[PDB]
Amino acid sequence: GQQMGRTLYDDDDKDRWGSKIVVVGANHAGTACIKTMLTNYGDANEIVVFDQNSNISFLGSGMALWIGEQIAGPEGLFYSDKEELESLGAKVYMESPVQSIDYDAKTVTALVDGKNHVETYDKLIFATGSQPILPPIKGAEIKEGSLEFEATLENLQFVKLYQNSADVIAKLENKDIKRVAVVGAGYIGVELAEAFQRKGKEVVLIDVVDTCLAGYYDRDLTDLMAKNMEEHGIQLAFGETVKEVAGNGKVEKIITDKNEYDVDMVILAVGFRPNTTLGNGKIDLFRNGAFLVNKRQETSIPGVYAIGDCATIYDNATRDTNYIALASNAVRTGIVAAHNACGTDLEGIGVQGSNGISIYGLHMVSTGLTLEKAKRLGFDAAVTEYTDNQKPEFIEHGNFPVTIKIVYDKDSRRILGAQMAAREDVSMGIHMFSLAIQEGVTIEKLALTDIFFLPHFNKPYNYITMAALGAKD
Amino acid sequence: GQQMGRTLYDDDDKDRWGSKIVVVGANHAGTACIKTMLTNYGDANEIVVFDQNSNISFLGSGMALWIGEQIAGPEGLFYSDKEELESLGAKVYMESPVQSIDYDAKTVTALVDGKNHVETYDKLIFATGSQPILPPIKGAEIKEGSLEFEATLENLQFVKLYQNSADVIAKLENKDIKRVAVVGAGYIGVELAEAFQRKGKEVVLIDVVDTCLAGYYDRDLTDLMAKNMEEHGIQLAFGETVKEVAGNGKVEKIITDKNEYDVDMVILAVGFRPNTTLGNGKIDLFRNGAFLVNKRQETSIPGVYAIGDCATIYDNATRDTNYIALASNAVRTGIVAAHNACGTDLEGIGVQGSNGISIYGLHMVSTGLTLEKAKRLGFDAAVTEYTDNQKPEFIEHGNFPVTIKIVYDKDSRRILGAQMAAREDVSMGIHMFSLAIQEGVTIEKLALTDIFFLPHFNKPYNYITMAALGAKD
Ligand SMILES: Cc1cc2nc3c(=O)[nH]c(=O)nc-3n(C[C@H](O)[C@H](O)[C@H](O)COP(=O)(O)OP(=O)(O)OC[C@H]3O[C@@H](n4cnc5c(N)ncnc54)[C@H](O)[C@@H]3O)c2cc1C
Ligand SMILES: Cc1cc2nc3c(=O)[nH]c(=O)nc-3n(C[C@H](O)[C@H](O)[C@H](O)COP(=O)(O)OP(=O)(O)OC[C@H]3O[C@@H](n4cnc5c(N)ncnc54)[C@H](O)[C@@H]3O)c2cc1C
Repeated sequence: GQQMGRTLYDDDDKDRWGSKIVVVGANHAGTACIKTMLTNYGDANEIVVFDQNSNISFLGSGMALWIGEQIAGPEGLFYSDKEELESLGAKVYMESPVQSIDYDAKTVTALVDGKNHVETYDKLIFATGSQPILPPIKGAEIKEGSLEFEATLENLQFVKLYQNSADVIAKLENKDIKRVAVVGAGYIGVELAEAFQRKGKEVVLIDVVDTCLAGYYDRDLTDLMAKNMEEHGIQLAFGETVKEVAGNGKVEKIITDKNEYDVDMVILAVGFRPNTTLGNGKIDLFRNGAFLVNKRQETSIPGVYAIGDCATIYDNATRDTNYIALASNAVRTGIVAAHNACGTDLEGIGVQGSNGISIYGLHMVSTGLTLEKAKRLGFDAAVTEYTDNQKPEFIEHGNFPVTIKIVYDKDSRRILGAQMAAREDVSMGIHMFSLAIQEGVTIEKLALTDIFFLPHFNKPYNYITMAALGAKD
Repeated sequence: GQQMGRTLYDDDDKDRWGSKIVVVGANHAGTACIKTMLTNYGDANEIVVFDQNSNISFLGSGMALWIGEQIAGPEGLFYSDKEELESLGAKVYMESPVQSIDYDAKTVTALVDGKNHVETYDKLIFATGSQPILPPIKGAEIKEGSLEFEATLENLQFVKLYQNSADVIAKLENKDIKRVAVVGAGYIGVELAEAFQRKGKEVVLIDVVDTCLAGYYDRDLTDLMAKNMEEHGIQLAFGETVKEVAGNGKVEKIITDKNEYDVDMVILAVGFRPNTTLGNGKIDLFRNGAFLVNKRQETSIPGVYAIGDCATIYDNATRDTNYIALASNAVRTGIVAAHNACGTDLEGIGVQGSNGISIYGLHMVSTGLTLEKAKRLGFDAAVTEYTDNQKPEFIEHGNFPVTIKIVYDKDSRRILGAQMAAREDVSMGIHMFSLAIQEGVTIEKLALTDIFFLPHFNKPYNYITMAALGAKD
């Protein structure tokens, strides 16, 4: 598991009011925030929690691992629970949806055991996350009133909760499910494509765009990832807009503008949107509905905070407010918010959208902006790349080539992003680029950065130094 | 190999000066400097090189690899040579030791083919490196006039040149060599101890200090490494000062202030000191004798630079001038001196003493100051550490524990160093810390740094984040 004690920000409460803090949502962001408040300021504040689901902390990435038989079962895909939060001092109401907030009276109303439950608060923290987007596809609809995204058509699956994952695992126990279509080639769909193929199904990955992982890796790497999937039995249907999902009583065929595929199941991995309705317009929202928050995760309403996927985050690569739905950001915004609502002044430092993906032996990582996105967003970006073996050629075993791409602002010279891909795990190296971007390090300064040398680990003239020195523009 | 075109610093000679540039020494630092000058400013300058040895670019780290038989031979241990430098445009005199310098007439006097050769210069760049340290030990003497560190006593070996390595190898063909004594428990001595053990020799590792690797790791990790060596039969004799190496015509035993050992071969790996004799007292020196240089690698004599093992370097961990004999520094200082010497203003950024070591499957990396070293320097330091598995417990294979230590200043909160140990390669990780120290990142800021999450690579609450968040002091 993963549980600690007091963080290093924990400030001595001099003369601050003892606040009653209500948290809406106790998943990845909520749990992080709650535990931080309890393990750091304990009894000084009354923590009350509401979550409409029946479970919390389910690791989304566990869905593909489970389906792809990379792990025996669901055990371990949860790292905390109600009992764990109560043992730290929180009062937890599960399966209790908060349905309205009164910012003037400072109360929230939730549905506890079918009955309006009113709870007062001094500080309010929204950790309501997001929910999957239903695309305009004929035949794709959710059963009215469903709270677990259940499609009306049998075998049309959504991605979001543990229930959704178990649903698929169970259905897959049906020998009639031989062909699966995965809609959306972002990292979620890519992993699910591999997962289904690994389970032994026929998979067709469909996306309106011409390649996979378009928002995080440049064409060289996405092409590589696509080739990787193809060489494993996954059929690629890029550049196709899904029109309809048909069948008689269950999924039987998916129709795009360029083809028709016979399939026994369709998975929608098209993205999510923030759950901010409780705001009731009283709170400033980002263009996508996310609660707009400053670096202390505070909303436009004092004493009201938003964290995780229901709120924005500061992107150091673009140097603007942004929206990055990642468990990593959920944990940090939760930690930042916890300290502030408890009276400790703590400014967040922004994020770079660092991410990693591992598909059939191909390991990739990236952080910041790809060259294409940097340009599309108006930066005079350039990229410097290099492909070389990780270790000196004289090393007899465990060597392998690594490709690195360092994107930088030709103008200001600051690093805007980096990408790495290799057949072995070099993911630890992306951390340096995350920090580099956060700190505003230039491609020039980076080139001279002290990168150690040991033949067992790298080359004297390693690919990082070489890529940086090779910068042109 | 490891060659390239122009660096990103290559500045267009608006209206600069071309110079006659003489380089003394063409090994790691020299070759890096020479190639940078010739590759970026080609014909604008005239480059003459002098090196007293008969070969250059030999990677010292391969010595242990060679003896311990982890690699085929020494072939890939060279990455450049006389012909490559000359074909780049430099005049190269191999086996030509510069015996004196006239700073007034701006001439160097070398011994070329038994006769003196006077070369005039506009700019002088010292890359004379270092030579092995030889404390006063009875029976330990280098042959008079030997420029190859050949001991007068048969089987008393030094660790410096390719020839030294080739020598030991040849001597190991002598069935009589059964037990080896390694003097010096730094990384070189530890690596050689493993190498001789692998060759099936009986090894006794001797050091004045109570532990191995005292300069780069804290007692925890060094104790771990000690046990690692003992686990393979290496006898440790720490806390002992070698007083004499005895033998009737050849090494028969070595004696310390606490004991005596019967050995057949003795290797001295006590350390290195700068070769700055040519300074002739006209150039300011550092406490240890190294040419004292600034951020541009220039000595106290305008037009005269010094790089690599013969000069100092700026340490961002201590935030002061320091001496750190590493190839990584040789390379970077050489690149900076090249640009500056050729008219391109380029200020160096300093180094952190980043380093790595791999012995019997135990991989460790460190950068900056250890807690003990920080304190030995007067820093009010503290360390925050953590040990946990690399990935979630639910991961089937490839998981392993990692121990991380982060040393910081209790007052400024500035990060001073970091160490990592695991039985799987997490070396890429030390780079982020090396950059952190360079950029003066605080432990609080580091705790909030964007570290991605992907079950295949790490845990949501990874050990770096956890360690940082746990800064108690
Ligand atoms: C298949 C998949 C794979 C992923 N893989 C990775 C990965 O490998 N690495 C990574 O960093 N990220 C990954 N993510 C993203 C990560 O899971 C999300 O960023 C994270 O779950 C967001 O956490 P959150 O707490 O902000 O929101 P959510 O997970 O959306 O949780 C919000 C919580 O609040 C509750 N709630 C909402 N409204 C109310 C209400 N009105 N009243 C009471 N309770 C309410 C909900 O029940 C829920 O428990 C993945 C996501 C998916 C779907
Ligand atoms: C066994 C061993 C293992 C090592 N492992 C690592 C490691 O894994 N990682 C790492 O980063 N570093 C390592 N190092 C350190 C690294 O080798 C040195 O930091 C580096 O060699 C210094 O390069 P240099 O060019 O400054 O000096 P040197 O290598 O000392 O070379 C100086 C050159 O100048 C010439 N010269 C000297 N005086 C004169 C003169 N008067 N006239 C003409 N020519 C002259 C010499 O012949 C020589 O070629 C190791 C060293 C050893 C011995």
